[PDB]
Amino acid sequence: RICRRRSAGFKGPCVSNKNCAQVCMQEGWGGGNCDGPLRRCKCMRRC
Repeated sequence: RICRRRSAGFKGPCVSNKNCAQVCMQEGWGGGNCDGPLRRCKCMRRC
C-alpha cells in the first residue's frame, strides 16, 4: 500500500507543489501531494 500522511513541516498552503515534494522527501517520504483546496499538503510513500 501507499500511505498518505499530512505533510509535517510544510510552510502553510501548497502554492508550490515542488516544495511539497521536497518537504515529503525531507521527511523520508517518496512524493508529495496537495490536497482538497490545495491549501493543505500531504506526503505519499509505500507502507
